[PDB]
Amino acid sequence: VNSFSGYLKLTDNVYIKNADIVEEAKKVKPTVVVNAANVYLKHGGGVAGALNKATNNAMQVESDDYIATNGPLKVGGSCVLSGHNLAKHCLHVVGPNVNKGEDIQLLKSAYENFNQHEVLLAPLLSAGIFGADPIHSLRVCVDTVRTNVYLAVFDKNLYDKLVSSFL
Ligand SMILES: O=C(NCc1c(C(=O)O)[nH]c2ccccc12)c1ccc2[nH]cnc2c1
Repeated sequence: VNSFSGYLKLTDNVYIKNADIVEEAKKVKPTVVVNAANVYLKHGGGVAGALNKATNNAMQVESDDYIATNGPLKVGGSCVLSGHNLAKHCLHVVGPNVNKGEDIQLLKSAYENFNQHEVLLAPLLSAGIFGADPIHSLRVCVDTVRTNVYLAVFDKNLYDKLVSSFL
């Protein structure tokens, strides 16, 4: 038993809700919140900009130190950093950005990072400003992640299309 509320159960291990991941993160304090990161951990917009703002820019400060030490992530890769006031940990995961021409097949590799964590609150990778089809992203998520994933979908209209079209 865990503290996530109001989710619709899609599969054995995947759950979905219409929620603001920032507000869901502040209420659950999950062990892991997933950020929709880029390779530079520059948290300017989308989910990353929203999570970072909610940390009063502490996520960005920590991220800049991480990059200065380690260099950029790989597309499809991840790193674990602090969750600040939102979670114990933040798993920064880089899905491919279609608006940069990145190979969509890397979306499966990105979701594989979730399997290193028993339970996660997460957005749909490569959705939103990353330019992928969220329905495709949901299918890859379901077919790749084996751990328990609670997907927060900000847009109510999108949440309805994802549910109604889910196979
Ligand atoms: O961009 C936001 N959500 C869209 C999105 C999804 C999704 O919802 O499936 N997946 C993504 C992956 C990368 C980038 C963006 C997305 C977002 C979320 C909460 C906010 N709170 C204030 N602004 C906000 C913006």
